[PDB]
Amino acid sequence: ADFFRIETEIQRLDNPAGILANGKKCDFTGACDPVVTAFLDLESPLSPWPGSVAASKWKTIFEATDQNSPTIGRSVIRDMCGGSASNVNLRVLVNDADEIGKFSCLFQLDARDVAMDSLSAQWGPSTECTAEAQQGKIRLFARRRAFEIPSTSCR
Ligand SMILES: [Mn+2]
Ligand SMILES: [Mn+2]
Repeated sequence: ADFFRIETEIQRLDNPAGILANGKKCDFTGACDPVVTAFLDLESPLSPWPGSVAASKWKTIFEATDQNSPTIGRSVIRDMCGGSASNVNLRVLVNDADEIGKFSCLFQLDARDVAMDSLSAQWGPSTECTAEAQQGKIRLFARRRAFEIPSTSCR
């Protein structure tokens, strides 16, 4: 499988205390205003956060006002073209619209994981991402799928 697509879904953020990574409240009369930026790290997945590419260069995928624990439902897509990758890491930053949490959902990419095609690429299990701070207090969940694509479709 020398040409394949990785899609990772940031499923949901849970912040019952409505706090920041520094542990104070996002909003003292309201809830967090979470802004989600993310990036699927193929080149330095086993390195410390942020990995290969700096957070400030990531695309904004989800936004919300006064929802500590929003459902997200949004994908980050990456393609491995012309060779093999053994894992990938969905690096996520969450800010209060100010750091809520830096997360890392590392994902194996063994042969098991990359389906022969898109229709046969079932989502894998929901996985909790690793946070820099507030482990278990501010949680982020995400799942992966991967499937072979034709080379002319690989970005
Ligand atoms: Mn797709
Ligand atoms: Mn707010």
